[PDB]
Amino acid sequence: IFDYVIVGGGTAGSVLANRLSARPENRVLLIEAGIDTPENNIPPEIHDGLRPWLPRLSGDKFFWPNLTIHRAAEHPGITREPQFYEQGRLLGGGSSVNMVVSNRGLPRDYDEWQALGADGWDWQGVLPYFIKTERDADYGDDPLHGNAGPIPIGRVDSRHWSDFTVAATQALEAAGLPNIHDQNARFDDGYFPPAFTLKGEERFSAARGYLDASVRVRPNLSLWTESRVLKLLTTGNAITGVSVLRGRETLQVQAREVILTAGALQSPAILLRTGIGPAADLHALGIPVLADRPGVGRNLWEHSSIGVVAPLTEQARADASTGKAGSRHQLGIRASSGVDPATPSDLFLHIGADPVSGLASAVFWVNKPSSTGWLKLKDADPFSYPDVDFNLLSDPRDLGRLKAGLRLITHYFAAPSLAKYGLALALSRFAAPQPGGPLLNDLLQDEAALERYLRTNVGGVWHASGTARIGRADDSQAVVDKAGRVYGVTGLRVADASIMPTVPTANTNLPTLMLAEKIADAILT
Ligand SMILES: Cc1cc2nc3c(=O)[nH]c(=O)nc-3n(C[C@H](O)[C@H](O)[C@H](O)COP(=O)(O)OP(=O)(O)OC[C@H]3O[C@@H](n4cnc5c(N)ncnc54)[C@H](O)[C@@H]3O)c2cc1C
Repeated sequence: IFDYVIVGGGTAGSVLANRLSARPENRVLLIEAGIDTPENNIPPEIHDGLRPWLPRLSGDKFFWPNLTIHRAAEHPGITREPQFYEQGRLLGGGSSVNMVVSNRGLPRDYDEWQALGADGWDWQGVLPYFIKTERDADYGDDPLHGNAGPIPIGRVDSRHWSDFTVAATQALEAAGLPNIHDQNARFDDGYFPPAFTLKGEERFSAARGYLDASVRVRPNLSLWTESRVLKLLTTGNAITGVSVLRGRETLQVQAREVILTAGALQSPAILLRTGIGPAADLHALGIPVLADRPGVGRNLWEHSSIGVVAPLTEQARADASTGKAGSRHQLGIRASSGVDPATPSDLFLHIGADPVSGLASAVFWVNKPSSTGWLKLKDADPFSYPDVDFNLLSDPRDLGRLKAGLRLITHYFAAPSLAKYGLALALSRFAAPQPGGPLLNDLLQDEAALERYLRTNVGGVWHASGTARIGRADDSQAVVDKAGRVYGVTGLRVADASIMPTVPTANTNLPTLMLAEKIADAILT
């Protein structure tokens, strides 16, 4: 019998499989529905870390195919369609397909988690784990940093910036923003070279970091790839194993404990199908209720995104071409919208220039939002995706933050060092920026039209989280405890980005690494 079966070999599942199997007495099985990414055969599209958007132009090869979601909250006089939502389907999960940025968020984010009932998940309690996971090439020996972890983090040298990037920075300086240098150990508004994870020009996923050749040869670790868990197996209120599809064949496998690291949209769907969720919803689908847990699939967080682009004039294109650090991430900006004094640093913006598409861009998202959505089952079938409604801009403060970020962009590009380029900025969808949205100067004059545009075209940033949240032991809406144990049943944990009580002011991969490090420690202790 396996001591632990870990469902989903993504960012969190890779950490857990590594940490739990470091103890030889623990017989660990890691099960991953997608392909392996062993060192001698990382797909080229995955391996190219300088072009980390490439997986998304390779169709659906590396994702859960035809996984669609509803995005913006339903709203009169706006029609919404299902949208494809990339989620990694291969060893490494999101770390194998993502944009390679590695950032922590802010102390306030984690202190809030503890305030919301996740004891020991305050900044003091998560920082050790952010240290453990990393080797920071720039600041590794400094306080608040690690120099020995499996995941490298570094930044481009400021002095390698293109002349266009420098112009952007002079605009931000005219706004009183500093260069903060290290977004992972300095927490006020400003701009910085983004911290990212690469091994030279190669992507370095959690599978390369935690499931390396030596870990893989541990006799107590088993790795099943191209193997899909369909159901959790139960004995009374105890989870006691899994059913696994391998090609055409189904296998039943016993487990002393199952740990779900199947991703924020899929871990809660598995809970629902097991009978762990809102009792009336489960009754409705004829699923016997093991535990009436109304929070399962609720509390769905994301970061709400939009873009602004402009054709590069000659001077912008020339200036954009002088960077000495290639197509690495150059510039990030942490800013405050002013919409709610409770949420400083609630916007993340990037300003940059791409000779290839011919576009300058200012893309941004609400990094500390107010809106949450939910997911529920469509039916009881193991092959169904859940019905997902991110419900973006349900809370009007998030609309307000989008408008503010657009006004900020206006302000920055009116500064002389950006104004000299004579760019004509226009709105765009965030995910694949392109022509077709209205001029920024024009839309801002039309508040009705501006709101309609945003409700129509608001995007996410693939930061789905919170659908199986940590919460207090008496909290009817909480799903797991401080060590990931699912309330109402035994033998079952969740240990992925599902468990976040709120999304941090951060891209979610590094917070995911951290929380999986922390949960592994709790298990082991
Ligand atoms: C396109 C994209 C770009 C992003 N950009 C960044 C970025 O630049 N920086 C950043 O910090 N974050 C960003 N993120 C987010 C980040 O990568 C994820 O938040 C993180 O990977 C979540 O980790 P996880 O372990 O919760 O889920 P995942 O890494 O998604 O892992 C879940 C794993 O479970 C497997 N699985 C699911 N169901 C089953 C089943 N039934 N049986 C077996 N296996 C199963 C999946 O195939 C997958 O490998 C990005 C995400 C995407 C998709």
